[PDB]
Order: sequence, then structure tokens, then C-alpha cells
Amino acid sequence: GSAKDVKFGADARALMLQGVDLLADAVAVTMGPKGRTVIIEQSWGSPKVTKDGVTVAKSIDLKDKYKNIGAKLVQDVANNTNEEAGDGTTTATVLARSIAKEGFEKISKGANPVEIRRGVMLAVDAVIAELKKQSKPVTTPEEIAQVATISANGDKEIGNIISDAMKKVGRKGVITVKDGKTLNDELEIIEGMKFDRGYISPYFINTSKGQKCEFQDAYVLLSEKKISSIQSIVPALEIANAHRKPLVIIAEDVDGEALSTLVLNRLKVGLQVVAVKAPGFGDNRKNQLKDMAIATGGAVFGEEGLTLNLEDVQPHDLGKVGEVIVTKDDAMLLKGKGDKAQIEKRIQEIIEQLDVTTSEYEKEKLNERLAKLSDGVAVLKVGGTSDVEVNEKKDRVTDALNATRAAVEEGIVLGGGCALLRCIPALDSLTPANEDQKIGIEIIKRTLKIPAMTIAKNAGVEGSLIVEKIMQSSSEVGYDAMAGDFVNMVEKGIIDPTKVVRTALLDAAGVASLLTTAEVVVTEIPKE
Amino acid sequence: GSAKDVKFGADARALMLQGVDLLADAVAVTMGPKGRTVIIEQSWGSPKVTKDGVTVAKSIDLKDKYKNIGAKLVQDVANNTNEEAGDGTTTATVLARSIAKEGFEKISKGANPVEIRRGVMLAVDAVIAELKKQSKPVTTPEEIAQVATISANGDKEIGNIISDAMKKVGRKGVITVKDGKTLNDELEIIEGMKFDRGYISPYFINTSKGQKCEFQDAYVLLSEKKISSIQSIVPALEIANAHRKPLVIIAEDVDGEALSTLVLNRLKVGLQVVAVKAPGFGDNRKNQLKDMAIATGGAVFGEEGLTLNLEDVQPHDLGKVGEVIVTKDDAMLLKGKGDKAQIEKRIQEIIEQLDVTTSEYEKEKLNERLAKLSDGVAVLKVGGTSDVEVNEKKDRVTDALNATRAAVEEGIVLGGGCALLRCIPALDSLTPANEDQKIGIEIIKRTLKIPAMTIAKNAGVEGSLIVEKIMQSSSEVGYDAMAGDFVNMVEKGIIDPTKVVRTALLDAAGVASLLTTAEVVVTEIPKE
Amino acid sequence: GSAKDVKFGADARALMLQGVDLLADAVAVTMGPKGRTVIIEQSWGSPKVTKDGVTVAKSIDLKDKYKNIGAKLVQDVANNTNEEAGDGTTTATVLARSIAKEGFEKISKGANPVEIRRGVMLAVDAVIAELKKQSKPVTTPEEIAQVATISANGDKEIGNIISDAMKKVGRKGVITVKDGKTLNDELEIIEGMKFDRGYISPYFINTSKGQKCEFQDAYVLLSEKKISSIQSIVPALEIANAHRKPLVIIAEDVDGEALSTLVLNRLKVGLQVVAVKAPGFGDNRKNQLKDMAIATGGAVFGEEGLTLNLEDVQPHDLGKVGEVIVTKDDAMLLKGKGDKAQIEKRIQEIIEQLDVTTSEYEKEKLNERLAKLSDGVAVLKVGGTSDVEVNEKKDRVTDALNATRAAVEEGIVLGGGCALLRCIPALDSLTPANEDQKIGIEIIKRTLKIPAMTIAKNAGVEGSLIVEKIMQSSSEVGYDAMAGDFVNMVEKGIIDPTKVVRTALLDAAGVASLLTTAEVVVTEIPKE
Amino acid sequence: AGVEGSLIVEKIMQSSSEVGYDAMAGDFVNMVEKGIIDPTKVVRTALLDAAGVASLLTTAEVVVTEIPKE
Ligand SMILES: Nc1ncnc2c1ncn2[C@@H]1O[C@H](COP(=O)(O)OP(=O)(O)O)[C@@H](O)[C@H]1O
Ligand SMILES: Nc1ncnc2c1ncn2[C@@H]1O[C@H](COP(=O)(O)OP(=O)(O)O)[C@@H](O)[C@H]1O
Ligand SMILES: Nc1ncnc2c1ncn2[C@@H]1O[C@H](COP(=O)(O)OP(=O)(O)O)[C@@H](O)[C@H]1O
Ligand code: BEF
Ligand code: BEF
Ligand code: BEF
Ligand SMILES: [K+]
Ligand SMILES: [K+]
Ligand SMILES: [K+]
Ligand SMILES: [Mg+2]
Ligand SMILES: [Mg+2]
Ligand SMILES: [Mg+2]
Repeated sequence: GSAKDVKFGADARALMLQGVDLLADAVAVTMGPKGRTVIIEQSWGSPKVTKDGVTVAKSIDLKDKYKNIGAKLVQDVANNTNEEAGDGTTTATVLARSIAKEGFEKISKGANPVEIRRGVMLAVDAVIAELKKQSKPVTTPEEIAQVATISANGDKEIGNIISDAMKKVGRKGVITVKDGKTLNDELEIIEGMKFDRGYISPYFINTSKGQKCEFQDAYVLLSEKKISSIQSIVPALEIANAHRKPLVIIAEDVDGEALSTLVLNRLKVGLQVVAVKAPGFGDNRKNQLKDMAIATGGAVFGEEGLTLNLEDVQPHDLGKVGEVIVTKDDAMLLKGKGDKAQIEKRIQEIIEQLDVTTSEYEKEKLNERLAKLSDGVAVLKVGGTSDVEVNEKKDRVTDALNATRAAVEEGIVLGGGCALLRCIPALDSLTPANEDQKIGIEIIKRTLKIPAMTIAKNAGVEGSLIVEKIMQSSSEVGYDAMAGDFVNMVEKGIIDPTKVVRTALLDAAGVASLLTTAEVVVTEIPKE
Repeated sequence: GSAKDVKFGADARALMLQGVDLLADAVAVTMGPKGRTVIIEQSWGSPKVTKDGVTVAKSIDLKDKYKNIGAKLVQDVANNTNEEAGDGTTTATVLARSIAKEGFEKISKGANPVEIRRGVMLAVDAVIAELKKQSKPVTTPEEIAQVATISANGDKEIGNIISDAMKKVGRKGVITVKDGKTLNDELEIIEGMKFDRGYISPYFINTSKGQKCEFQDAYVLLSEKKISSIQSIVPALEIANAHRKPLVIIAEDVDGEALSTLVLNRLKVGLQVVAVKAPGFGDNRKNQLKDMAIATGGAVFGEEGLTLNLEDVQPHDLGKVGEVIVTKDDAMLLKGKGDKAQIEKRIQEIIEQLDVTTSEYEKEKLNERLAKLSDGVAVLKVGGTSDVEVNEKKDRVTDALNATRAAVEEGIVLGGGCALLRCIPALDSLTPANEDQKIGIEIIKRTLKIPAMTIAKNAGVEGSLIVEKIMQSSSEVGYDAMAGDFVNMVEKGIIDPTKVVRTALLDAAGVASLLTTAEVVVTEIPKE
Repeated sequence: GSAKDVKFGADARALMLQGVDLLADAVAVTMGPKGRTVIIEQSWGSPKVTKDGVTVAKSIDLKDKYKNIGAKLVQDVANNTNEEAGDGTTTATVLARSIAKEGFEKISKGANPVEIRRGVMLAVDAVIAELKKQSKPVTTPEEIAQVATISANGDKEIGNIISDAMKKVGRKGVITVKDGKTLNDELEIIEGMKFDRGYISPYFINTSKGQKCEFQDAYVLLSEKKISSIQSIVPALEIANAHRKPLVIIAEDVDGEALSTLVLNRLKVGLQVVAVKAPGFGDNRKNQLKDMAIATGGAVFGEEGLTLNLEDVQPHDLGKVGEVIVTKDDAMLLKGKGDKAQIEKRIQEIIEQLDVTTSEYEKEKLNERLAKLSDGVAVLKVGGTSDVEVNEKKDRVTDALNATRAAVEEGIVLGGGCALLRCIPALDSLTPANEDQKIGIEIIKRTLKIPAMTIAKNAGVEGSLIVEKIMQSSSEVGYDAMAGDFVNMVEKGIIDPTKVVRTALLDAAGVASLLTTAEVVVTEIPKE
Repeated sequence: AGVEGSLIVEKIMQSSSEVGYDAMAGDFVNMVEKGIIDPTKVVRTALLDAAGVASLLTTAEVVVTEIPKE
């Protein structure tokens, strides 16, 4: 195969620990307030300017093979935490390094690194079991605003926007962020359903405005397969013209012949119609048109084993929507009169359909159908003046938005590091089975101070001195690293999700305590 | 991934600031009168010779990875200002460097660069709020001549041509510049309609002059698809011969058969006809022939979903024009009797169709339809003796022309930098929330002096000395850097659009105050 | 993008001027009599041996990035002058360098190069305004003989040949030069039209002479596409035989079926016909046969969108010519009865088409159509024994021929440089607006002595001493650099076109006075 | 002095016998009246020492030099 190079013992430990220290010194500066950004060279355009501690970690790839092993294993810590919780990735990386450093010190000839690993995990289990006890559910809509304000680097506008969006959509609603264009942030609460597809012919525009077709109290014709002929399309339009209401035609496509009839009747006397294709792309639209059908109340035509055909339609067989808006790239149905008692049964089917399966894409479009249908979705167009700014402000908004959605399900706990500092008394009652498990528990006991310590450090004060004066203090008191003094937390509004705290700790301790059991390292030769 | 290299703290700050200082020293020389040109090597031919601070900034790309980071982020400022306002890009780059340099000094261990950022933006909000107070709208057509004269590097011919072109077309008309051929500048005001296409057969020439077919009070036949046969063409000519008026035939093409008919009846007894193809090329001509129709009063034949056919024409179904001029490469319709009340409704449609969309090509041919139809457009053929010369003057004409269109919409304000210098008293009443925001406000208070200071520096005098004596002086007094003495401004005619001043400041402060929050820089390894 | 390297201030100035000084030192040696040749290596064959200052300027491309910028900007001066006038390229380059050198000295910290530029152009405008006063039209045919003899480097045979060719064709006729084969120069005056293509079958020879087909008062049949079948050719012959006149058949080709008929009717009773293909090769013949048509009066058959077919011809539809001469390799039509008032409109059409465009091949075959069309034309087959000689002597003839045609339209003036020396008094009455415009006027005032000075220098004498002794002398007295003594000029026959003198000054002053405005230079890195 | 050399020399030789160039004021003057003079001894030895030495250098056809070892 490929020529390799092996290194044993303390030499390899040091080099890997050198790789860990570098990638963690790069990210540790981005912690808490008074943290500082990191500029990353993009290979093509203007550079990134981040504060998120995974963008910093996934970039840093080191030349040396052994230091790079350290970097990769810290990258995997930072990434496991991000996907699981969405914030707290700096918190994990400093905890990972601290367990690595303290581990590559206790490795003498008589020590057993694997029992040390077992002791670390006993300590970690005990501490996340202590977090859940001192956890408390988030109840008031003000605690939502605080969690957001904190994880957004203390930007209070962000906190009010995410709290407002979560009152008007539901705490488990669908908030999603976009690249805004204006200078300020905007909360847009979409009402109804909308799909990324516009009218076929630019003759349906009846608005004399920004290229819109706008209807009220329309019928809906849902077709699975194409509407080719003049034959299949005529009966529906006779219904629409007779009842004197507009008509929307959502089909796989409108062929040129039925299209030519639609355009004709629009331009003279002036029948009110409009056509758009289906949302797409394949098997999905077959479910989503059916979703559209029952949301409005009607039937999808051409169905496989029902094959409702177009030639025999009836006015109850058409859906009804209060307002219809269609532009050159997107259509919106708003107030479907769809017998809510039945659209709710649909919601229950789709939610059971996701609990069953997972494919990262079947579950993706699955959630698209839920959100599109009921409570409407919120979007957060962020302001800014230049690109790199918007991209920075956007990394902070998503970290705040993940924090709030991870807090509403699993409660809040003190911040500034005090969450973990208030767990050390839990470790002081463990009775280890042997000497090596005692070493592991002592490793975590030291490591729990790292978060509070690294925040004070970036603030410019003595880290460990602040950590001690916190522990001596009462249970609700800790350090506000912005104001630079000690405060009650919840009264002052410093809190963190318990989910982000425990997953960061658990992913760090998980990977770090395994690195420390190594004795050999095998690397590819660095040919050229 | 790619082997990377990280640098921390003061070392990295220094390297990026070196990249910034270089790219800004290169562009700063091109400021104000007595500014100086910059020769840029073009990779293929003779070099460019500019004074615009984006051609200078976008060209300069650096070898070192860290210096290039500084340069790229200054290109982004200069570019954001150009697209948003069209002038003021040097003003942006020097303001940017001043905010970076002043920022890479206050970064001690206890400073919070992110709060300093917040203070910088507090200062910028208050100052653009003060510019808007001391601003005034542009009213007299002498103020238009002045703004144009200033932004053209003090070339008064440019000021008179643009004011003349803007008086005869409207302050929001359509002026466009071209590479002239003569030695002097020319203002050509196209009045009416014209498209770049001539007659098919050189037998329609009835002029006994420079190869022209020239008619008065003619009919117009607008056909979308080809005129193949004798059958479809014959009825229109019977109308033309019966009423005894000439006829123009604007179609996609005139086939050899209908063509052989047209030439025959022209060469004997002497029916007055002439034919041309459509403007082109594809979907566009379909709208553009429709535009011509309502401009003259008639109907496009063969239309998709109207299919007005040629066999049943009627004399009212033909357009009418006062005079028709057709050469071997272009046709001009002048005085269409087209029911102006309806073509204005058309104009309003096309203007909303551009405000809605943008594709750089749909919006291109879109403006072609306004101009071709609307109040005659002005075109400016610039003189010169050699090519590199014309490209310089053309960079200056466009910056002069962009400035006037940014003054007519958003008012004017003092020039020479005095616009910003007259805002410092606004900053002196800010009450910063903490120490870090106070640092930011002082950063801006110093930076506001940079524009006036860099103009005096380029003039060969002491920069800060001129700045001090201006502030001591009255509100209308400041420095004329060409005459080299202090003057009232508006009476002397030194003014700038408020839009260019505010966007230059805002794009610089936005980008620069984020660079100064950095603590780490990660760059790809420079392999070879 | 590509890594670039910037240089500021005097360093950059020095290097560019080194490039200007190099490219201009190389060319100055080819000036006036006693100038000297320049050997250029051709990458493929035997080298060039020139005296023209554009062949020398366009070759020299420099290694260093900064020296090459200077070289290119002097190339642009020499090229703009050649295209505008056809001679005077050495005069321009020494004037360009002199303005560059004198410009890269006065650039101190307080000087404004842009105002110096304005003064330079004020001075150039005033001096080209003085040339036209002291200009006088060329009237006698001996002044033509002198203008030609001078710019041909004092070759008196060249002067007599060009004067003779211009007497027999008109001073604005079409003279054109070719690579002769003999040892001496030859003046051949073609009469009528001619193309390099002979009869198809060697049976049309009715001459009993040197292999010629010779007709008088013939018809002409012009076909764009081939004459394939017996069907298309017979009616034309029926007409030609009916009226009892010969017939010429100019088509893309005469296929073997129609050919066997033409030859058959030729060999028995003796119908007078003859066939030749078109001039060629592709799109050109489509225009060139049409040119031939209107010159004789008729129609080209098979046309694209007129498709005049061969089957329906008529005797007015055939061209008529006074005499027809066809050999084995070329055909000549002489006295086309073509309603000349329109071929003149055609000639004016083709002449404007070349002034508009240039492609070295569109303009090449373009000139083929003028001469082929015009009545008569002169050609000058130059002698010589080897190629490099002919290429040289041919370079001098064209410069003489451009000179005489530039004198007949715009008058003559004293020579040897004395034309400009006699303009300095105009500069001494300018009143400059400021110090910088004063600096510029002095730049030109110094620069006007350069031509006389560089000619005396090359003659082996002291340059400025000859310049001084001229200015003290009367207005008609100056220096004959061949005889080496002072003479009246017009009596002695040393004169230059005013068009060549003024364009030389103006293109140099334009470009150089812009180079002298530079303060930064941006160049691509020279990787490898 | 910053002017064209041979041009001043020509305008001097054209002039009268006492007229020449004062290079400080930058104009032509009578000399003794204005006070520009030099000893005849210094002029003649300068020419004679130069012409002597130089006119022998120009008679050379070969040059022999010691090798520049190091
Ligand atoms: N104003 C503040 N005062 C004190 N501690 C804070 C403040 N804001 C955030 N923190 C703490 O800093 C830590 C960093 O939060 P998180 O967003 O996970 O880290 P990062 O800075 O990497 O985003 C959290 O534990 C949080 O409690
Ligand atoms: N003649 C002048 N005297 C004093 N100041 C001037 C003069 N002309 C322009 N300025 C000022 O110089 C600044 C440069 O304007 P801008 O169009 O950005 O020039 P550049 O394009 O070189 O950057 C403006 O703020 C303008 O008001
Ligand atoms: N015999 C001559 N004596 C003095 N001056 C001359 C003579 N012949 C030409 N000249 C001058 O030399 C100048 C340079 O002419 P140009 O055409 O540029 O030379 P070339 O064509 O060889 O480059 C012209 O202005 C011309 O008047
Ligand atoms: F960088 Be944070 F702790 F997600
Ligand atoms: F360089 Be300018 F201020 F656009
Ligand atoms: F060099 Be010459 F005047 F064309
Ligand atoms: K972070
Ligand atoms: K500029
Ligand atoms: K020459
Ligand atoms: Mg984060
Ligand atoms: Mg500009
Ligand atoms: Mg020449």
C-alpha cells in the first residue's frame, strides 16, 4: 500500500496535543461577550468573518500529519455538538482540549488509560444527571427572549424578533432565516401555503402592479397529469364562468392547446383564470397536490387508482380559496375552505410518517408539507450593508434560533459557566472502584472550571480568581462578563439551554477520553 | 482539506493593515483636483489609465495571503459604494483605512472590539442623520451643471453637455454614453423611434439622394410571422393603392414571392411600398412590434392568441405615420398617430415590469423599449485622439453623469469634505453607554477629517492645518483645492450629492469596523 | 485574480521612460536622409529591413513589465499616426519621448500634471492653428513630384513614377503597389474592370493570337449560382444569337451539361459565347458580381431573396460591354454601359465602408472592389533582386504615395522640421491661466525643435546648433540635411504635407501628455 | 546652469568680442565691464596639459593589464 510512519509514546502524545491546542486556541477567542471574530480565507472571494466555533474548526487543517490528527478529532467534537444542538461548539472545544491535556499528563507506566476513560464517563453521567435536576422548564415568553439575546452575543433586537416570531407561529413552529436586503431585520409571517412556481403564460396578470395575478374567492382545479386538450379543460371553465368566480389551474403542466384556450378567453371578454404547474418534482407532488386538495376541499384528478377524470367535474369537486396571489416565480394560496376536521387527520398521518422513517431527504420534504399547511411559517430577513457583515450577523442569528428551540423542549440553567460549576459537589460523593477511575473523576472535576475561566480570560480579568469567588458565593450568583461584576443570573437574564450544555460536555468527554488511551500513531508518508 | 496556516493577535493585524494601507495609498492619489492618474497593466493590449477608485482597487491583488485579505475587504467597500451610488469610491477607501488603522491601535487586552463596533455604528447613524438635516434639494439647472462639473474633475464642458442633455430630455430621462470618433464631444438627441434594420430590396429607393426610401403620411402593416405568399399580402396593398398613400411592411421577413410582388408593383406604375424585417431577435420582437403598433395605431398580425390574419385587413387596421425614412441598415418611424392616452398606459406597464424583475438582459431590452418609445433619449459621443484617452474621459463622464442623477433624487451638500467636517458637532453630544462605545465614537470623530485632509495633502499643502482653519471658520466656508484658498462653496460651485457622501461613509464604516474585531486569521498554504 | 506588483512615484516614472527612451532611441536613427535601416528578425524566414517607424515600433516588445508600458504607449502613438495619415511615424515618436521626458521632470510635489496636460493641449491647438495659416495648397504637378521624392527618402525615380501615375488616373484615383518581379519599377495603367480568372474551355479562342477570346458589343450574363442544366442556359443564348451579339457568361461555374452546349454551338456554326467563373471566393463574389452588374447594367441571377431565375431572362436584363478580352488566367471588361450616376453612388458606398471598419481582410477585398470597379487604375510593380530589398523599397513607395495623397487634399508646408520651428512665435503670445499651464506651453515650446534637431544629429552634425541658426534666419531658409548647407526650401524642393505634420504632433501630444500624469503603476507578476 | 549648451555657445560666437554668458544672472553681458575674467596662465596650462596627455591616449592600439587575481 502506501508507505507509513509510526510514532510511540510521549512523542506522539505531544504532537497530537500540539494539534489540539492550536485549533482550540483559535476558537477559544470567540467565547462569550468580549470574544473576538476570526477571519477565514475563502479560496475564491471575499473572506468569512465568523464567531461560530465550528466554522473556525472545520477550516483549520494542518500540514503535519500528527497535529492534523489532533485537529480532526477536535473538529469531530465541534461538529457532533453542532448537529445535535446547534450552539455551544466553543464550549465543547475548550472542554475537549482540557480533557486531552489533563489526560496526557496522568499517563505513566503503571496507569491504565482505558480505566481512566471509564472513570471520566462515570463522572460525566453524574453531572448531566445533576444538570437535569437543577433544570427548570421555560414558561414565560420573556425567558425565550433572554435565551435568544444571550446566545446571539447580546444583541437585544434579535431576542425580541425571535420571541415575537415564536409567539405568532408556536414554540415548535417553523422559523427560517434568509439573506435580507434592507438595513434592518424583518419578521414576515407567511399565511397559508406557497410553492416556488409561477404562472405559465404572462397574460394572466390582472394586477397592473408588480407582475401579479390576484384573485379573491376562486375555485381550484388540481390535476395530477397534464391538461393537454381543449376537451378536458372546457367543463371546469364552464363551471367557473357560470358561478362567476375566477379559477386557478394547478396541474403537472398546461399543454399549448388548452393553454391557447385559456389565454384566448382571458384576453377577450375576460374570463378570470390562471395556470401553474405542480410544486414537484416527482412522487412528492403526488402527495403535495393531495395536501393542497384537502386543505381547500376538492379532488386531485387523474389519480392512479381513483383516476378522477377532468371531463366530469362538479362545483363541489373544485377547491375554494378566499384569496389567490401568483407572481412570475411563485404562487400563494391563503384561506382554503378545506373542512379543518380533515386537514388535521392529514397532519397526523404525515407526522406518523416521519416518526417511522429517516432518510435526511424524505424527512426533509416531509417537514416541508407540515409547515406549508397549518400555522404559517416565519422568515427572518436580516439587515446589513455589505455581504461579509450579513453572513456574520446570520451565523449569530441561527445560533440564537437553535438555542431557543433547544430550550423550549429541555429547560434552562444558569449561564457563564455557572451551570457546570454548580455540579462539582455532585462529583465529590462518587466513590471510585479503583485508583484509575478516581483519576478520571478528578480530570472532569478540573475540567468543569474551564468555561467560566475562559470567559473571564477573554474579558481581560483573572480567570481562576473569578471562578473561585463564584463557587464561594451563593447558588444563584455568578459572573456577568460584560458588566464585569457578580450578579444573580435569572433576575439579570443570563441563562443557557440545558440541552446545549450537556451535549457539548458529552461529545467533548466522549471523544477526548478516547484520545487519551492512545499509545501509537500511524500516519501516511508526506510524499509531496 | 487544504493545509492551512493561522496567525494570532498583533502579528496578523499588522499584515492585514499593510494590505489595507497599500491598496489605499494606491487609490488615495486619485482624489480631488490635483489628484493623479494610475496606469494599470492590461493583460492583452495597451494599458488603462484611470482616476476612478474601483478600477484601481479591483485591479490590485496581492501575493501574500494576509495582505490580500486586507486588499479584498477594501475592494468590497469600493465596490459596494460604486454599485449603490456611482461615485465616491476613493472617499470610501480612505475612510475605510482610517477606521482600520485607528482600530488596530485601541485593541488592548481589556478592550472589547465588538462594543467598539457598536459605538462606531452609533456614531455613523447620528452623522448620516445630520447630513440629512443640513442637506438641501437640487432645484436650479445651474446646480445640475455644477454637480456634473465637479465630479468630472473640474471639466466644465462635461458639466454643460450633461446639463444640456438633461434639460432637453428630463432630469430622469435616458442619457447614454458611447465611444465617440470625432475630436469633440457631441450631444445627439434621438427624437422618435428607430431600429437597426434596413429595407430588403434596393429598388424601393425613391429619393435620388443617399440611398433612402422616404415617405410622408404612410400606412403601416405589422406582421409577427413571415409574409410568404401573394395571398396574404395582396389585400393590404389594395388598401394602400386605393387610398393612394405609401405603405411600410414591418414583418419577421418578406418571402421571395410576396417580395417579388412588392418589387414588381414598385418598378412599374409606381405603387409606394417598402419592406423591413423585425427588430429582433426572438421573444423580444413580439413585444416590440406590439409597442410599435400602439405607437402608430393598429394591430400586429398573426399574433399567437389573437392571430389577427393578413387576409382580412382594413384601413383602420393599418398604422399611420407622418413621415418614414429607411436606409440600407436602419428604419425610423417619427410621428405615429397613436392615441397618446394609451401609449402612456403602455409606458407605465413596461416601467413596472422592470421594477419587478432583473436579469441584466430582460432589463436591458426592457429599457430599450422605454427609450425607443418615450421622450427622445440623449446620447453622448466623446471625442479624443487616441483610445486610452477616450476610456479615461469616459470613466469621468459616467462618474459625472451618475452624480447628477444621485443629486436630483437626494439633495446636495457642501464639498471638499466640508460635508462631513460640518457633522462633528453632532458627535460631540453623543452620550456613550460605556467605555468601549466611547472609543468608537472617537474613532469616527477623527475619521471625519480624513477626506478634506487627503485633498489638501494631494494639493501639496499641510493637510490638518487646512482642516483646522475650516472648522474655526463659518459654516459655508471651506477649501477650494484648485484655487488654493478659502471660499464660500455654493456661490463658488463646490457641492456633492448627499447620497454619495452617506453611502461612501456607510459602506466603509460597516466593513472596516468588523475587520477591527478580529483576533485570528486562517489562510491557505501558498504551496507553489 | 492574478498577483500584481505596484510601484509608486519617481521609481515607476523612471522605468516607463526607460522603455520610451529605448523604443524611441531605436527609431530615431531612421529619420530624414542619412537615416539608417533597422533589421528585424522574422520568427520564420529572412529578416525585414525597414526604415518605417511603425514596423520598428510594433516589433519591439520588452521583457520588464514597466519598460513595456512605456513601449506600448509609444506604439499607440506611432500606430494612430500611421492609420490617420500614412507617414510621419518617426516624427511622432521623438515628439512623444520629448513630451514624456520633459514631463517626467517638472513633476514636483506642488505641480498638477492634469493642468500641465491642459496647457500642453492648449499649446498643440494653437500650433496646429498656425500650420494651417502658413499652409498653401498644392497646385502644380511638380509639387506632387517633390512631395513624393522627399518622403521616399530622396529617390527621384519614385517621384516621377508617382507623379506620372497620378496624372493619368487623377489625384484622387486608385494607385496600388505590388511585389514586382523585374529589376526596375513599372507603371501599368489598367483600363476598365479585371479579375484574375480565365475562360473555362480553351475552345472559345477566336483570336488566332496569344490565346485570347476577344469580343465587341457583347451581352453579359451574371449568375450567382452554377449554370447546371441545359434548361437554364438556352434562353440567354437565344437572346444573344437573336440580336446578333456575342455573350459572356460569368457564373459561379458552368456545369458540363450547359458547357457541352456552349462549346458545341461554338465549334459549329460559331455562336460567339465565352464563360468564366466568378472572382471569388465566398461571400465577396456575392458583392463583387453585383458591383460588376451595375457597372454594365443588368441583374445577377439566382439571388438569395430576389431569386431572379435564369429561365426568364430579357435583353435589357443582360449587361452590355463595349469590348471583352479573356485570356487563360484573367478576364477584362472595358466599357460597361452601366448608368454611371449610380456606380458613383456605389463607389461612395464602398469607400465609407472601409473608413468605418478595418480587419486586414474585409478592408483588403474592400479595396479590391474599388479598383476593380473604377475606370482605369495605376499599379506599381517594384523591381529588385531579393525579397528583403523589395519589401524595403516597397515600404518607402507607400509612404511617398500616402504623402502625395495627403498633400493634394490638405496643403503643404516647409520641410526638415522647419514647419514646426516656424510656429514657436505663436506660443510666445499665449497667456497661461496658471503656473501649470505655463509649464505645459514650455514643454511644447521645447519639443518643437526636436525634429530638425534629430535630423541634424543623424546627419553627423550638432543638432541644436543647426536649430538655432535656422530660427535666426529668414522664414524660407533652413537646412538641407543631404547637401549639408542652408537653402530656400520650396525653390529647392523640400516640403511635407500639413496633414502628416499636424497629426504627428497631435497624436504624440495626446498620448504622452497623459503618460506624464501618472503616479502609480500596477503590473501583473512575471511568474515564469 | 540648466540651459542648452551649444545654443549659448553659438549665440556667443555670433556676438561681439567682449560679449558672452554670465551663467549666474543667466544672460549675455560685456565681461570686463561686468567682471568675469580669468588668468591667461590658468587657461593655457589647462589646455596644454589636457591636449598633451589626451592626444597620446588616442595613439594606442593595444592595452596590457595585470590579471585581477583576488
Ligand atoms: N453577557 C454575558 N455575561 C456572561 N456570560 C455570558 C454572556 N453572554 C454569554 N455568556 C456565556 O458565554 C458562553 C458562550 O455561549 P455560546 O453562544 O455557547 O458560546 P459562543 O461564544 O461560542 O457562542 C455561554 O455559557 C454563556 O452563558
Ligand atoms: N475643485 C475642488 N476643490 C475642492 N474639493 C473638491 C474639488 N473637486 C472635488 N472635490 C471633492 O473631492 C472629493 C472627491 O470626489 P470623488 O468623485 O470621490 O473624487 P474621486 O472620484 O477622485 O474620488 C469630493 O468629496 C469632492 O467634493
Ligand atoms: N533631404 C532632406 N533634407 C532635410 N530634411 C528632410 C529631407 N527629407 C526629409 N526631410 C524631413 O525629415 C522629416 C522626417 O520625415 P519622415 O517621413 O518622418 O521620415 P521617414 O518617413 O523616413 O520616417 C520630415 O519632416 C521631412 O521634412
Ligand atoms: F461557539 Be458556541 F459555544 F457555540
Ligand atoms: F474615487 Be471616487 F471618490 F469614486
Ligand atoms: F517614421 Be516616418 F515619419 F513614418
Ligand atoms: K462562538
Ligand atoms: K476618480
Ligand atoms: K523612418
Ligand atoms: Mg455559537
Ligand atoms: Mg470616481
Ligand atoms: Mg515612413
